[PDB]
Amino acid sequence: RGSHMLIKTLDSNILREVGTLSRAVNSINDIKYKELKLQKGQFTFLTRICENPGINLVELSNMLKVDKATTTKAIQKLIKAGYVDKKQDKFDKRGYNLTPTDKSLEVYELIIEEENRSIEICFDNFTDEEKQVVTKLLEKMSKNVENEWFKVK
Amino acid sequence: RGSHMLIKTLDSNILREVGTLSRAVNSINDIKYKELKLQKGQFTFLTRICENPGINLVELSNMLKVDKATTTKAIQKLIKAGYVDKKQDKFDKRGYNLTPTDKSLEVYELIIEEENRSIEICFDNFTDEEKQVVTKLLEKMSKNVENEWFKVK
Repeated sequence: RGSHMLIKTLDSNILREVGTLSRAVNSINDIKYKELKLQKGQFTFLTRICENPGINLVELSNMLKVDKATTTKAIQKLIKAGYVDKKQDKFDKRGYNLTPTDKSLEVYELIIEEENRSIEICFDNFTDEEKQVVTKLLEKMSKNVENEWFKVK
Repeated sequence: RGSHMLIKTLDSNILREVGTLSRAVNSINDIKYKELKLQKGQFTFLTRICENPGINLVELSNMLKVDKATTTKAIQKLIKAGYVDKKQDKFDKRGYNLTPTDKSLEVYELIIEEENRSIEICFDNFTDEEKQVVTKLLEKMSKNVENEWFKVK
């Protein structure tokens, strides 16, 4: 702490704000999901598996915009914790299909409840028009960075 | 892959979009910063240290909206890689002040260049008015989730 000033060399604050928002939501999700052992992004992988049963690790990486190594490590942990089953694919011998276990089906509703609670917090004091606007413009930002990720990966 | 439908139980797509955008930018930053050994958020901690020399681990955690354990692990790695020096604080015996090393001062400009390049990608095809709007509304979202993080942490 001291006397501060704006950073003149950074063209925009937009990614700092996106990092702040993202670290904050994940730090808070780390509190809620510690007891369930779903902290550090685990709940993210789980929801996608529940929403798309049979998805494979490659598809799951592409959906989440991370590399396969990240996905592999997270899937191993979720299997060990009994949230996911993997089965070798019938047609590609080194693919796996991911499926949710009976356990994770109860948690799924819990997770979605939590997401809607975080969503409500994000939108505190938003008008409906602001909601729509920011929703749409984030989509546009998202698609730009998606495109780049497919080129660069 | 198959035939899909919208998830009716999720009040909004906004945090999915924020996760997509954030994972994508970090996955891309993991490519650019692999050679410098600044992947997995390391470059984030480093920039804050360069921008605020003398900052301590507690302040740095609060600025980045993560818990102190995360910060400690990242700082240890950055010291080991020679990007940061830590010194015990004169007045709180178990605080440390973080400072950038000579090495990291060259990288800092590189990192900021990269951030401006990512920013440009995010804003591809944006009008000036859209830029301002999304910038402002993300700030508002950010502040809501900040508040909650201070309550819950």
